[PDB]
Amino acid sequence: SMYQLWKMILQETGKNAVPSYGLYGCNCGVGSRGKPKDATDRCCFVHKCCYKKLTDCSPKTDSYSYSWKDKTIVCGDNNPCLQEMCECDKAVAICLRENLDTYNKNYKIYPKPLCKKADAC
Repeated sequence: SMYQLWKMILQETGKNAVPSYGLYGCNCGVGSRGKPKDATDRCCFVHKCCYKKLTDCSPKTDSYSYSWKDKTIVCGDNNPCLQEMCECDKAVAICLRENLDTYNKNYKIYPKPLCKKADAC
């Protein structure tokens, strides 16, 4: 569930998801996709295709089980679909986090006509 992914991204990067990423680059948005503007933008792009794998559980509201093994996210729980979901989320939080030094305030609230054709998943 977004709230989970939201907690995840927080303890990971130390930032508020929606605010700093919710509208970032060309992919991060809600119903947006196109050639990624950078490391972070790509992250979102990939986090999208990943979610496109769970055809038996909604990543929006379905809450999966996970923990934090000393500063590290660790899914492992019941069901399988919840897992893919939980695993995608962790790959996003670690992505967005690996490129903090690349976050660009100019993408924070990126227009749209400023984008291009989205890459194929």
